[PDB]
Amino acid sequence: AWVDQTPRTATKETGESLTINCVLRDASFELKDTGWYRTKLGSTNEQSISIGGRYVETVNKGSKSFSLRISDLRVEDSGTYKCQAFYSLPLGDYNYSLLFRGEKGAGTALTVK
Repeated sequence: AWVDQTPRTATKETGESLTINCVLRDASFELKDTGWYRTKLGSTNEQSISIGGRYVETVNKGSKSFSLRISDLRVEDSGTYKCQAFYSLPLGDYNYSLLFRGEKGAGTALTVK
Protein backbone atom coordinates (compact mmCIF):
# COMPACT_ATOMS: atom_id res chain seq x y z
CA ALA A 1 0.00 0.00 0.00
CA TRP A 2 0.98 3.64 -0.52
CA VAL A 3 -0.51 7.10 -0.04
CA ASP A 4 -0.80 9.22 -3.15
CA GLN A 5 -0.46 12.84 -1.93
CA THR A 6 -1.00 15.83 -4.28
CA PRO A 7 0.10 18.39 -4.99
CA ARG A 8 3.82 17.87 -4.26
CA THR A 9 4.51 21.60 -4.20
CA ALA A 10 2.36 24.70 -4.09
CA THR A 11 2.78 28.47 -4.04
CA LYS A 12 -0.08 30.60 -2.73
CA GLU A 13 -0.60 34.24 -1.84
CA THR A 14 -1.77 35.15 1.67
CA GLY A 15 -5.57 34.90 1.95
CA GLU A 16 -5.84 32.06 -0.60
CA SER A 17 -6.68 28.39 0.11
CA LEU A 18 -4.76 25.16 -0.44
CA THR A 19 -6.40 21.77 -0.94
CA ILE A 20 -4.18 18.74 -0.41
CA ASN A 21 -5.61 15.44 -1.66
CA CYS A 22 -4.56 12.02 -0.39
CA VAL A 23 -5.64 8.66 -1.79
CA LEU A 24 -4.72 5.35 -0.16
CA ARG A 25 -3.60 3.13 -3.08
CA ASP A 26 -3.31 -0.68 -3.33
CA ALA A 27 -4.66 -1.09 0.19
CA SER A 28 -4.40 -4.28 2.23
CA PHE A 29 -6.25 -3.02 5.32
CA GLU A 30 -9.39 -0.91 5.71
CA LEU A 31 -8.93 2.81 6.25
CA LYS A 32 -10.10 3.63 9.80
CA ASP A 33 -8.74 7.10 10.71
CA THR A 34 -6.53 9.80 9.19
CA GLY A 35 -4.03 12.35 10.41
CA TRP A 36 -2.38 15.52 9.13
CA TYR A 37 1.07 16.79 10.08
CA ARG A 38 3.23 19.81 9.25
CA THR A 39 6.76 21.02 9.75
CA LYS A 40 6.38 24.78 9.50
CA LEU A 41 8.90 27.18 8.02
CA GLY A 42 11.62 28.03 10.54
CA SER A 43 11.11 24.84 12.56
CA THR A 44 12.53 21.30 12.58
CA ASN A 45 9.59 19.82 14.60
CA GLU A 46 6.76 17.98 12.82
CA GLN A 47 3.49 18.61 14.58
CA SER A 48 -0.09 17.41 14.35
CA ILE A 49 -2.76 19.64 12.78
CA SER A 50 -6.02 19.84 14.72
CA ILE A 51 -8.97 19.63 12.30
CA GLY A 52 -11.28 22.63 12.73
CA GLY A 53 -11.57 26.31 11.74
CA ARG A 54 -9.23 27.17 8.85
CA TYR A 55 -8.41 23.42 8.59
CA VAL A 56 -11.26 21.43 6.99
CA GLU A 57 -10.89 17.72 6.32
CA THR A 58 -13.11 15.65 4.04
CA VAL A 59 -12.87 11.86 4.18
CA ASN A 60 -14.53 9.43 1.76
CA LYS A 61 -13.72 5.95 3.09
CA GLY A 62 -15.17 4.16 0.05
CA SER A 63 -12.83 5.87 -2.40
CA LYS A 64 -9.98 5.76 0.16
CA SER A 65 -9.69 9.54 -0.16
CA PHE A 66 -8.99 12.19 2.43
CA SER A 67 -8.34 15.90 1.79
CA LEU A 68 -7.39 18.93 3.83
CA ARG A 69 -8.41 22.41 2.72
CA ILE A 70 -6.59 25.24 4.48
CA SER A 71 -8.31 28.61 4.05
CA ASP A 72 -7.00 32.16 4.58
CA LEU A 73 -3.37 31.21 4.33
CA ARG A 74 -0.62 33.25 5.96
CA VAL A 75 3.12 33.06 5.36
CA GLU A 76 3.71 31.14 8.62
CA ASP A 77 1.53 28.32 7.18
CA SER A 78 4.31 27.74 4.67
CA GLY A 79 6.06 24.40 5.36
CA THR A 80 5.76 20.70 4.51
CA TYR A 81 2.40 18.97 5.06
CA LYS A 82 1.92 15.19 5.23
CA CYS A 83 -1.24 13.06 5.58
CA GLN A 84 -1.35 9.62 7.23
CA ALA A 85 -3.65 6.60 7.07
CA PHE A 86 -4.45 4.61 10.21
CA TYR A 87 -5.77 1.08 10.44
CA SER A 88 -6.92 -1.31 13.14
CA LEU A 89 -6.31 -4.89 14.23
CA PRO A 90 -9.07 -6.77 16.08
CA LEU A 91 -8.63 -7.90 19.66
CA GLY A 92 -10.35 -10.48 21.84
CA ASP A 93 -12.22 -7.84 23.88
CA TYR A 94 -15.17 -5.42 23.43
CA ASN A 95 -15.66 -2.91 21.35
CA TYR A 96 -11.96 -2.20 22.01
CA SER A 97 -9.76 -2.53 18.94
CA LEU A 98 -6.13 -1.69 18.17
CA LEU A 99 -5.51 1.49 16.12
CA PHE A 100 -2.12 1.61 14.36
CA ARG A 101 -0.18 3.99 12.13
CA GLY A 102 -0.34 3.33 8.41
CA GLU A 103 1.23 4.84 5.32
CA LYS A 104 2.15 8.49 5.08
CA GLY A 105 1.93 10.76 2.05
CA ALA A 106 5.20 11.96 0.53
CA GLY A 107 4.34 15.56 1.41
CA THR A 108 3.28 18.92 0.00
CA ALA A 109 5.84 21.79 0.18
CA LEU A 110 3.75 24.91 0.54
CA THR A 111 5.12 28.41 0.02
CA VAL A 112 2.92 31.33 1.08
CA LYS A 113 3.30 35.01 0.40
